[PDB]
Amino acid sequence: PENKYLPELMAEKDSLDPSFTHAMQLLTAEIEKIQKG
Amino acid sequence: PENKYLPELMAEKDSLDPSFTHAMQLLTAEIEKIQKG
Repeated sequence: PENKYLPELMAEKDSLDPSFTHAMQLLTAEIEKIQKG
Repeated sequence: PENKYLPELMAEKDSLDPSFTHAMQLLTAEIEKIQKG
């Protein structure tokens, strides 16, 4: 569910190491999609 | 570019900590998309 999935993404996102560019990018994008709806 | 982007994904994927379920899932999915074409 998106409502719980969103904070999950932000938590993984903000905890994930920046050395993983694509992993960080994909987390960023998915959050954008939920944020925009 | 997909040709270089794919090994990047696999490297981040296989180096990323499994505690990041969604980060790991999104890396997995993107690889599938390039793999399938």
